[PDB]
Amino acid sequence: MVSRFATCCRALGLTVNDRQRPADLTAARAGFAGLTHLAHDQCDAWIGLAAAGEVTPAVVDAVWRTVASAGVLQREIGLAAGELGFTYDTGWYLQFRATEPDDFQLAYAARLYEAGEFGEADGLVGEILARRPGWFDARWLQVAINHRAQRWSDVVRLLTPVVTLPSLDDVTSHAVRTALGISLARLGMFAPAMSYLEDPAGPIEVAAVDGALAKALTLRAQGEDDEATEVLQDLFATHPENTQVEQALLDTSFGLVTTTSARIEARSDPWDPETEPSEAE
Repeated sequence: MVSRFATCCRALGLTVNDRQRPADLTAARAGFAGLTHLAHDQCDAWIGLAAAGEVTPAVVDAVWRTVASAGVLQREIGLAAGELGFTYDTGWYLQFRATEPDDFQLAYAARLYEAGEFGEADGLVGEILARRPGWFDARWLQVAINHRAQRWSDVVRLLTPVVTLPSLDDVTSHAVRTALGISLARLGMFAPAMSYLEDPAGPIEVAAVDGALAKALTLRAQGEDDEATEVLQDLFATHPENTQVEQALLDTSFGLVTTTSARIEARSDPWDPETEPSEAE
């Protein structure tokens, strides 16, 4: 098992026992996959498979399931901490690197909320934030959970003290400002939204697209129809296969559906937008 693990790690391009080779991620994926049949309960085999690029719900599930043994094989082969890790999607703009149990916990929380298990997700992230309240990754995971549940007021509340933090990098800043802009617009707070969305460009392509779309829909809500159209045309010309952008551009009466904090708070199930009363109700 240990020899196989070392060999699979070397296929990732990691130095092991002072030997290194060029990475072959196709081979690393197949290698670690096979190793999960031998060592089904070894977290490091699953971490390796994810590290090689197979970051599926099944793999994230398995990493979590086997988390007791995180780092056991790593230590057997003498890998320094942080060398073996994988990239996981938060579900909103950002991808994070996972190397430690708490990262695995967040990746699993991401998996859970995407699968509709919002309460379990929120509980796992909250557990972390009780210990690590300043840890950006966990703060963002909470925001992403609330986003998927369409809890716009929570997103704004949570991001209010984040958007002013010093030493946020350009990527993080772009995600935060885009998320806060969108969420404000979803609360009908259009002029506030525009403070963030007026220039939606940034390093995260998907955030630049969402930011521009929300910018257009915000302008439309403010009666700036021709400006909205220009925004949407510029956006559609650069993203001609984007059917969401197409919908908004072709139907000049399509608007952003908005709500309020009070309506959100009145849900009978906090995680289910279907239980949210409409403006009429």
